[PDB]
Amino acid sequence: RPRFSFSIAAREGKARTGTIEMKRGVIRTPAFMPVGTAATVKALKPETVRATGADIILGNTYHLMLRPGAERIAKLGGLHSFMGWDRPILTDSGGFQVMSLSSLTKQSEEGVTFKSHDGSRHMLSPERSIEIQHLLGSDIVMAFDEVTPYPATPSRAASSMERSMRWAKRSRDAFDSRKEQAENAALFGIQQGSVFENLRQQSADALAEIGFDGYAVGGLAGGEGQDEMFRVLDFSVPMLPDDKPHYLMGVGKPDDIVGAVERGIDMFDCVLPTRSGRNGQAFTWDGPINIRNARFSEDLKPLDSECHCAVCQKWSRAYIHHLIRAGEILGAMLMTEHNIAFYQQLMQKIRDSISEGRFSQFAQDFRARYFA
Amino acid sequence: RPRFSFSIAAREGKARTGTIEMKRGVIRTPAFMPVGTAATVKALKPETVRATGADIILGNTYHLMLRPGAERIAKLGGLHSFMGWDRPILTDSGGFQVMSLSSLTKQSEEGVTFKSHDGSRHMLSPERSIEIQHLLGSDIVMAFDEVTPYPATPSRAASSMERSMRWAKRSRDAFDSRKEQAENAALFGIQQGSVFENLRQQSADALAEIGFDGYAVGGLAGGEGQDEMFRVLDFSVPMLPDDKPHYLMGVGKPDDIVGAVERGIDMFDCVLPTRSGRNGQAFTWDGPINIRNARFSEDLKPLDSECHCAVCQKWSRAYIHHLIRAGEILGAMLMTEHNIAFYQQLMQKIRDSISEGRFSQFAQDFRARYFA
Ligand SMILES: [Zn+2]
Ligand SMILES: [Zn+2]
Repeated sequence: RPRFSFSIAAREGKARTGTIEMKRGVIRTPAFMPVGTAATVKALKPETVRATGADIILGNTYHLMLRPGAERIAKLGGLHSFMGWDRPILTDSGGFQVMSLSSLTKQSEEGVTFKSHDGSRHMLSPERSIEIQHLLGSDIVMAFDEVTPYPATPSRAASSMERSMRWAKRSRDAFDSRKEQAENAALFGIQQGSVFENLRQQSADALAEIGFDGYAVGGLAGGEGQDEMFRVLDFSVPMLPDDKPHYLMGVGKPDDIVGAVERGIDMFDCVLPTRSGRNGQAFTWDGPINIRNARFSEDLKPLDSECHCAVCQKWSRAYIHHLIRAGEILGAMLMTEHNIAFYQQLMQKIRDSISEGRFSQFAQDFRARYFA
Repeated sequence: RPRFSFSIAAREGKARTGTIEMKRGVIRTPAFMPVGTAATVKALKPETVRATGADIILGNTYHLMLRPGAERIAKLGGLHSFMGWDRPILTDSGGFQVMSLSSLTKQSEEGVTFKSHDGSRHMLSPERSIEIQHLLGSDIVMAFDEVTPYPATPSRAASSMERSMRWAKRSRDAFDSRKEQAENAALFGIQQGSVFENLRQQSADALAEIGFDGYAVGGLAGGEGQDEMFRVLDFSVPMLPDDKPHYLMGVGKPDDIVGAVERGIDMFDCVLPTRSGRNGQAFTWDGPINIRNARFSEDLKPLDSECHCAVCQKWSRAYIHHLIRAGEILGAMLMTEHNIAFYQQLMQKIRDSISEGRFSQFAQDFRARYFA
């Protein structure tokens, strides 16, 4: 396999299905990436993550740089070796969690300094973020950008997008200057601009001029609501280069994924299925359920009637109800495995339906049942 | 397979190795039984418990009767079906945890009434305990006894042992009157008498007159220290019928197990490897380690150099150190799997060494290294 190659096998409207080939493996798109925080997908061995159908996982740079430390992970042989996942890993830049979780935050054109949420002092910059992602041994490296809050005024969205594009060029140059990283990993840029079409366009043009292996739509899933998110995707995704993957960062709920694929998105991540699995929320084709509800206490059916996962093969709603109510670790294990398996089955249905030219019908059928 | 048959294949001094055959499976002795509290061996799927080598698990009646409830479990098809473990299960009587965890405790010759640790009111008696164990679908049912605290005066140890023997007869009669239980499960009696040889003898004689499928040594591992425990086993175990299994309740540390087998014990349980696994304590042939210690932060070796478990095949001390320090669920999963696998490897070495007439040498070699 090559360092990076994205092939599109089939299309339907704006939707695409295909493959990303990388040295560590093939990624089927559209793809869902389970989130590994601190070098673990919560409550799952890597073999179980793979058994659910995942081709790639996401690792959080911020958490890793705090515990166990990026230099330490590099000394120990890299993130893949450390956690026992040998397939591709996409790392985020660390910037988002600096803003959402850290304490200091002195921001500047150079980057950000901050206090860990033991109050030790740390720094991130385009250069240091790219370096940390190298030390982790990331396969897909995210450019370091500045968070644009929602809502944002046009002036502030513009200023922040402009800074992010300067940081995208610095990220590109840092990545390219490190021969081992340039030859073995891929680099994605992040489109900014809040909800403003003109700023989204300027951002896409700047990122395409620099040139990346893939393009994320940043700044969404931050409070805006689905209608607004879809409205922004409607004009934003077509601005990105068609022949590279489009990654919607932090999305999301099953219905958000379906609509985003309808709008040209190829890659997804979110904590939702893992975090909400822990935590009683289980996804089903008839919509989510909360397994803690008393109505499930004697329900012998599996979490979902059709799901092919090992949890649905082997245990009842009644048992999982009991485990989650009792605070048992096995409850978190089982809920997380089922929810990430459900997400992968959703992605497989999306891929097959695009391949077969019946994705619009699938989306309609999916929604009719999920919201019945 | 029969309802119950204990065969002794080989002996060395007081030590024995053999098999218990029951309808749901064969148990190799000496046996270690991982403890399932509330219908789960903490942080492990039943398939993983089996992969470590366990032939039988213990279920805690007290916890089960509170959550999810014994009648509910029976409605749902029994404990085996509910939790997904199809091999034998030994249930305790519930009495111990009434004393250690519950709030009310009004004790009488009839039994005990108590408040749950939501303050709902419950009762246990020989008859109700046997009934609850039936409703759970237990394969090995423990007679309901009275807890003798350590230390105990001779008068109080005698009074309590005498009550326990009256309750042993009531347990026997309750079990025998329920045809389905009598035909499919086994019943063990519990020897009492604190540290007093004469009381231990009276207790053994009373239990043998009633007649049980197996005999537990109760009332130890309660604060007495290893020398005293071994001193009591020295005279107590030979009092029990030789041709039935001898079960030392609540023991214990690897060295306690080796010495107890030297003294004629065939069956063991304890929370130690699971609870202490969570929790940073890992067993090794060179003695226990605490994986949280900073000295392990960059240690690429497995938990134990010889252990054949999947954790030692796949992950380093450094990774598990990180997970436990970070409070990650996967840390509990990995530590628990390794510790229960270590216990099963200990039992296998004990069985093979007795079978080969070299158990005394094994015990000496084991101690020399474990305490080096
Ligand atoms: Zn499932
Ligand atoms: Zn091991």
